[PDB]
Amino acid sequence: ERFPADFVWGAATAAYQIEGAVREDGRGVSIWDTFSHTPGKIADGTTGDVACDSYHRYGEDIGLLNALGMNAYRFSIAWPRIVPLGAGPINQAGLDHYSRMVDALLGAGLQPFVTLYHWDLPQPLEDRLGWGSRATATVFAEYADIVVRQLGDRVTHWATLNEPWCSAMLGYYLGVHAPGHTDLKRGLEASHNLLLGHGLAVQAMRAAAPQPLQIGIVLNLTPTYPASDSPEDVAAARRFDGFVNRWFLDPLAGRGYPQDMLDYYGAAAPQANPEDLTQIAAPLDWLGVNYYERMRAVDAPDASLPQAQRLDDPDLPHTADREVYPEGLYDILLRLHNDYPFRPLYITENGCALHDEIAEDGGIHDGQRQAFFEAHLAQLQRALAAGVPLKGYFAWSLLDNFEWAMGLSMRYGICYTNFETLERRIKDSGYWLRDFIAGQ
Ligand code: NA
Repeated sequence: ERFPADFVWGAATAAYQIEGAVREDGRGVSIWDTFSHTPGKIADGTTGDVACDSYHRYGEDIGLLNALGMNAYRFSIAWPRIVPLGAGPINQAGLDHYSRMVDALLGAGLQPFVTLYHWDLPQPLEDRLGWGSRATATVFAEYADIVVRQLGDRVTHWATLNEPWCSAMLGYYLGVHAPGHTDLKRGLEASHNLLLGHGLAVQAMRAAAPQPLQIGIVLNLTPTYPASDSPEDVAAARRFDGFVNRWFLDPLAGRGYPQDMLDYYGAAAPQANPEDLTQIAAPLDWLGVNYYERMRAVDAPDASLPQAQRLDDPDLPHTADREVYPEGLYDILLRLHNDYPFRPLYITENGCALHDEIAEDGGIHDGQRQAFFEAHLAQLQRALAAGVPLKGYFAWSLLDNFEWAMGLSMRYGICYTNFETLERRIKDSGYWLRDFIAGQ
């Protein structure tokens, strides 16, 4: 029934998804400014130019967090605000903004869980191959150093990257996220350079820190299950599990890249010397899990790599964009706790998108999202029972926002955002979370 009295309860956002104010106060151009302004890349014609206006309105966001009774806020710092040219001088006005925001959070009793990199690569870097260039790793670590120097007196818990799989594979292989490239080799190169940047940044942060820090990385993980026990389907499940999960988990754990996936990728695989792998494995203080869905895999020998497709299950519920499978959160956590070295663990995202509307009464009756939280929280109790060292949970998202290639059309908030007026209102699932956390 009850979580630890010191458990972290929060909600999560990312800078480009919420801030707006894309040209204000020296901010540079990010890959997502370029990509969202390219016709056809975003489903609904929208951009992050305004989004939730949280650059100006983070006080309102704090108001929501307070009303929900949370004790933490997971948000990202926009590299474009800090180092507008990507490699170059700092923009002190960017640092001061986040300093005030940090102070406002602490004043409110909300612990800042800061993500350094949530996908907003400065475009000048991308002009020099972006994550396809080792140099971008080096300058990422420089950025991480500067931010920690200024804010590490107040912020203890930091994450280097969010969802490197997405940045590499959706940004550089599948083309659906910024910058929009479509080549496997560049995706895999990008994955390496992200991981290297991570590891360089960890070391840089520890040296720059004015106090000891709790440094992590945030990974999306997708528990994968073969649709049958055939050798074809099991192999398909392994390939998909390697493509999403083990590709990142293994090097981080100091186990190198998984050899099965190296063989599979062939000459598309990256150049990975021992020195880089050592740096990638820089010791972490925690690992963040972003959990949404499972993959029930059938072999798909004509599909692109990894040649594994989802077998739909019409007896499971679906949201606006995903299949719901709460058990997968228990499975993936039990696997981390027993099979990998990372500890403690945080759930740094979990949530769902629905076709939310304000009803005649003025509330948002998003029962399926309440049920989603209740079912996943129950699985976290099961994981805790099994000994998994879980220390906190962040709902994705605090508020509806710019959901990447889906635009503002795909609503993940526990709070509803009216994108015309910028008014926010707590959804019924948000009130549920409030009352559940208060009970805890
Ligand atoms: Na549905």
